[PDB]
Amino acid sequence: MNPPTFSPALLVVTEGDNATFTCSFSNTSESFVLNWYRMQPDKLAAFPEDRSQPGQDSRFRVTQLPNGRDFHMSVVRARRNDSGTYLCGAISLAPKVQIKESLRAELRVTER
Ligand SMILES: [Cl-]
Ligand SMILES: [Cl-]
Repeated sequence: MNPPTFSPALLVVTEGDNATFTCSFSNTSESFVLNWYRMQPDKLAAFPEDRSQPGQDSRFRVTQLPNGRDFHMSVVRARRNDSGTYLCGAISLAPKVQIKESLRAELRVTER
């Protein structure tokens, strides 16, 4: 498995705006999960949507775009406190279980 890429490296938005990173990942034929983390990593959202646990309400979304390779990692109503660094991590579920991380990207949320 190849690592995913995560862009843009720096995203600056105003508080109250949405913010969207793009994770790009070229899969093999094997099952995978793509996690979005805020960086100890904190998992914000995943693709596919997790069906092993009950649904959760969230400002964070991961969506696979129709080209399959790109994924939007979005925050709604960004707050000053959302400023920080983030990454996406691909987990191969076969033939070997492994995680490969993108480089980090920074979100800067500026005052209104
Ligand atoms: Cl990257
Ligand atoms: Cl899904």
